[PDB]
Amino acid sequence: GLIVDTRDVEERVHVMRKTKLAPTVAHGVFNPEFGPAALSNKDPRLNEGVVLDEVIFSKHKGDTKMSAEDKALFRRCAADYASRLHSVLGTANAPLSIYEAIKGVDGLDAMEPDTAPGLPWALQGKRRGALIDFENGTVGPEVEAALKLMEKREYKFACQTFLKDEIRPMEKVRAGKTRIVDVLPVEHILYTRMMIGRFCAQMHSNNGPQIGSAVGCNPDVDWQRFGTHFAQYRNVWDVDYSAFDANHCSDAMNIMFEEVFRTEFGFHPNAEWILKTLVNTEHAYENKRITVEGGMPSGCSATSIINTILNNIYVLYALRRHYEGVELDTYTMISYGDDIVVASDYDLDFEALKPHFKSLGQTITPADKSDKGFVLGHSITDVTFLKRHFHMDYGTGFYKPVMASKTLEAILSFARRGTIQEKLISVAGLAVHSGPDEYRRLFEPFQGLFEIPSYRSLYLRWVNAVCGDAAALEHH
RNA sequence: CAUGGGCC
RNA sequence: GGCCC
Ligand SMILES: [Mg+2]
Repeated sequence: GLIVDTRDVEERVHVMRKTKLAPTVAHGVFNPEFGPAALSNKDPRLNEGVVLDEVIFSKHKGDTKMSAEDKALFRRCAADYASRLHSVLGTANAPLSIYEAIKGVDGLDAMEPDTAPGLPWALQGKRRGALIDFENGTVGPEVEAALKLMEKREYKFACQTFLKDEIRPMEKVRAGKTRIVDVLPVEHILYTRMMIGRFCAQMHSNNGPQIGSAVGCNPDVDWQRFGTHFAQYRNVWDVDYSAFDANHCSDAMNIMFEEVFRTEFGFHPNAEWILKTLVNTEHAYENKRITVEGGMPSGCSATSIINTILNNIYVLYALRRHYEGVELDTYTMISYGDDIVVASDYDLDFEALKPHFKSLGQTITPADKSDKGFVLGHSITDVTFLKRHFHMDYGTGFYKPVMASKTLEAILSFARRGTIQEKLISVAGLAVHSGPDEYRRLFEPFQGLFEIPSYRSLYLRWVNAVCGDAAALEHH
């Protein structure tokens, strides 16, 4: 987005801190090129002479404006896509009762219990439950107050900026390119889950190539459902986006919301409103009060769906912007946020699509750095979706999510205070697809120190997951 | 025990 | 809690 003004206020949101991620016994054995994100602008690991505050807000390269012509084209690609979407899901998007918006419904889980309630609840020393009954299903004073403020759209707000304490590649670590989270006020998140919470639930339960959404899938079983699909087309593309979230032009955002959340589809007149507020946002990074126009507050309710939807419309908008008579069924794709996998028998030319995407402020590049230029012929067994490859299991000829050993070496090398054992269990199910060998090697440094799930146990579990029949039938 | 949403 | 976005 475009930073209109960087003013300095009196208040100051304290975010500075250290990482809770401590090295593990695996570190000294692997020494991965990954490490905790620089949470301090004075961190020695940072290149001598790099303002952490400078990089954090360098993602905003401006809010690309669109010509009425392209706006009409986008509006059509939006209304068109919105047709296929709302067709499958349906038009039962009635406001989710405050109760349902808390406890969650079929598909939509429940609002996190003890998480940053955002502002101004954070400047008054209060927790999430200190304003809402996460045990019951209702809210209190503050909520009901703003709840009535949004009911009349009189409501206004701000976003609290946090430094996502995670593990990242040492290169971007020294580059002070630590990722940040835009924590919005809990009240907002609750209202959004009421306005379109119904919608999201339906999308989650219908993830797939049809609606081009992977939000709600289970890489363990859906990989087999997806793999076959893309391994059916001629060309498979794995596009990448540079600051996908922060580069959503206002015109593309407002048109999308106005097209995908109309009242004719059953949405509440405030569903479109509540979302449009996400355009012009005001961040509160410590003592500074930065204002931005455009982009997406990576950390708001249904933030992934909004991105997934946009990503879907961009592909259609771009293709039509370069070709003629291009319909949805002209190609096939699936995405989870910025991540995306495109496929189409047609020998499309993404390389000549870059500018068309740029007309939206988005910059696409080939996943495979080699010969920076979208080529052709690539199969599903080459692309990487959700940090996972598409490989076949010699044991059952099934498709299974496989993560690069280096990525696994980064995960098993760090962990917070007292979580190793538990983490080993979780991550264990992820390395089961790396094969017996790689598996035993990934947890070798923990033998006798922790309980390591046998490759056997988890393998048989997966088999029953991907296809309950594939397992039982192997008894006859 | 930094967030929205998966998912396990 | 862990991973993914
Ligand atoms: Mg990709």
